[PDB]
Amino acid sequence: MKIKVALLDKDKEYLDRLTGVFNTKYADKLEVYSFTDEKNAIESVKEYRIDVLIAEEDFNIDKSEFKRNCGLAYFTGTPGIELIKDEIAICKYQRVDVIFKQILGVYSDMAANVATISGENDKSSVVIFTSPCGGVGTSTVAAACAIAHANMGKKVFYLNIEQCGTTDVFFQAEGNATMSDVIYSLKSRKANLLLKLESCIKQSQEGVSYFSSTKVALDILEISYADIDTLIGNIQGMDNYDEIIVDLPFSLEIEKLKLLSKAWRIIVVNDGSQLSNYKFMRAYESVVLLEQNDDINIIRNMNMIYNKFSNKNSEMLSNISIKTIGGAPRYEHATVRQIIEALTKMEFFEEILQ
Amino acid sequence: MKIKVALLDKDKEYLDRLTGVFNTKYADKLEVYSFTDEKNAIESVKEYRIDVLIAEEDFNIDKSEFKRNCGLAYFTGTPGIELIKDEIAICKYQRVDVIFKQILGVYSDMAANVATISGENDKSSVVIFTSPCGGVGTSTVAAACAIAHANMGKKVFYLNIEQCGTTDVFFQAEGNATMSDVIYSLKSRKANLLLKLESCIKQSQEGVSYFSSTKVALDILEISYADIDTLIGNIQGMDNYDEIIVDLPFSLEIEKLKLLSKAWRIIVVNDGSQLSNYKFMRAYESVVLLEQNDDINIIRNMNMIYNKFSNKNSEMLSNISIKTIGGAPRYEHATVRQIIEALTKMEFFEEILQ
Ligand SMILES: Nc1ncnc2c1ncn2[C@@H]1O[C@H](COP(=O)(O)OP(=O)(O)OP(=O)(O)O)[C@@H](O)[C@H]1O
Ligand SMILES: Nc1ncnc2c1ncn2[C@@H]1O[C@H](COP(=O)(O)OP(=O)(O)OP(=O)(O)O)[C@@H](O)[C@H]1O
Ligand SMILES: [Cl-]
Ligand SMILES: [Cl-]
Ligand SMILES: [Mg+2]
Ligand SMILES: [Mg+2]
Repeated sequence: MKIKVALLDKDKEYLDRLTGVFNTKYADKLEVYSFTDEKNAIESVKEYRIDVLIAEEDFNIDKSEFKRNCGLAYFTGTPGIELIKDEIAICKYQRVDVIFKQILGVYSDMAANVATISGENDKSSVVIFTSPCGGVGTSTVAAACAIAHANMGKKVFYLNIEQCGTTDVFFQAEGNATMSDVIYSLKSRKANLLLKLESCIKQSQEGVSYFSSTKVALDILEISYADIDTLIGNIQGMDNYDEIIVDLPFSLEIEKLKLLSKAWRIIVVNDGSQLSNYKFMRAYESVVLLEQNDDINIIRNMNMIYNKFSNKNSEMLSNISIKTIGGAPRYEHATVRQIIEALTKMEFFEEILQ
Repeated sequence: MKIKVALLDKDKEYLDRLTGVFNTKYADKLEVYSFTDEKNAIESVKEYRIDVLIAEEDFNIDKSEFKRNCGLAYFTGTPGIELIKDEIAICKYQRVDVIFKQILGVYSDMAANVATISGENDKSSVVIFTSPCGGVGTSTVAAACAIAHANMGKKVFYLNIEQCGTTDVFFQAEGNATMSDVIYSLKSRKANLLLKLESCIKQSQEGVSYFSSTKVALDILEISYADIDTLIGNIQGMDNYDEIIVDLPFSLEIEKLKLLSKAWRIIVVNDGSQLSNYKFMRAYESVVLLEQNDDINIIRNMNMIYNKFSNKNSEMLSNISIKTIGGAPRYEHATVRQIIEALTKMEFFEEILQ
């Protein structure tokens, strides 16, 4: 899929010069149409399905008239100017290769702004850990899984969307960028989104990629459901990760469940206690009822891990339609560090990959 | 504070008959004004600060013109009719005592519709259990506290507002009314609110009053913040309970924190683990920032209970402005029943009362 580019200028010599170079030297990557009339350019966007329009800076382009996902940039003769009328400024007289790369940027930005979670086989798997059973170790098991899969050679991204999430207890890395910066970038309708997001990525000692915790916990209240969807879509859009592991607080809100339903697999953690088992089946019963909604399908994508399971005091749930893939005991007098180390040796984490 | 009542009818004989009886035999409880003109009656509501207007059924009263919290009912000659134009129907020719009691009902309904949590000394104390530390035993400790206080002779109401709340594990009672009925009554702009709410009340074997869990967990998603405030206000409005114990899921949402700030005391539960301690201080830091809002004051009303505290593995937080009132250990191989029994003997539950 080549990028279709429209060029709008009164300098025909310039238009011919670019379209001539682009439709020969870059004909494998681009397909370029040129215009001297604004009305012809705008209606051609819709008709030819153009992905990037670049207009000369004196034009005032209303991008609502495109009637299509299509990026906008302005050509200029003025150096040192990053934006013109809120869009990327492209210097006419730099090297064509540099113009080309700016066009790719404008295309990328436009794609990144409407990214959404994908189930295509060439995108990262999205695995969401969640549980209605408090303190059963869901976050620890998710972190352990990320490490376990990193240990096997997977390129793993770890995303923690809890208000009081403990990302920084589990993973450490140099750098001052946090999830707060990620959120800011997603909310500012601003350019270079995907590069900004990539600059916030840290990498743990064991090779797990992640964003460190927001500077203060209340920051995460700023992220919407649309935003999480766009963020995960954008992480898949980076074409680097095998797997995205998301630690998501469980609840029965319809929008939470629609997000959950976009997971390739849902892993639920449970300790098999009386209150845990009861809580889970309370969740299960209402999920089933809510699966009457077209956009909600959850139970068929869930697998269960028992964690902190007492031989003497816990009991697995029977007669439910959720496969148990594994169990871990309750480690006595253990630190977080120790528990995670013990967990990463659990063979059942491989089952999440297949 | 006597109820001020306005009567609107074209039958002056009838108006005189009632106002004569009411302003003599019921002059201690009521203060009654009568009208034959609609405009005089309506403007008198605002001016005299009338609490209940009763108009003859042929009148069409627009209660938005009252410009005041004031109940509306209709006088009728027709038996077997509960409502007229959406309001309580009052039979003219039943006993005056029965008319009186209907007026009290209309007044009560009107008060119940705008009930809100009170901090007055003659209303039930509102004690909210909440915690950002998952699975530390917050709900168990709240139930244990309710039982402990019942055991001392307190009239205790227990309210559980978790989606997957475990009320029915902790308390059992005969009856088919659940919290679902409570929610329905609060949402239907309908009469006898306080009597409807009272009909849903069950009483545990140990004397704790409560509403059993919603029929399905998703029902509780229907209750708003305004609704919880009105419900608790209405439970205080019943003038029966010393204390209302509320199990409320913690979060940093402003509306959650405004509700929390109406508590007379907030009890936070923590196990002193590394992840628990970390989560709490993440919450604390953002609460402090959010206390810049006028309607949020939380930290100064909090006390901490350590539950499941390991001598070997837990540590209390130092250098914080939250008083620890007590601690409980982690009971080994214990059922819910056993844990609660052991907890109700904790002397520190008395400190919640003083
Ligand atoms: N297998 C295990 N053995 C012993 N302790 C464990 C085990 N797994 C987790 N824990 C401990 O259980 C506690 C809860 O862990 P974690 O914070 O991951 O649970 P959660 O279910 O994610 O909690 P929340 O409900 O707050 O999300 C921590 O103290 C953690 O160290
Ligand atoms: N003092 C105790 N000793 C041993 N186990 C306990 C103790 N208190 C609570 N528990 C157990 O801890 C688990 C969590 O209890 P509970 O459901 O009350 O926690 P919670 O903090 O309310 O959970 P959630 O985070 O889901 O609200 C249950 O298995 C309960 O039996
Ligand atoms: Cl055991
Ligand atoms: Cl110990
Ligand atoms: Mg967690
Ligand atoms: Mg709880």
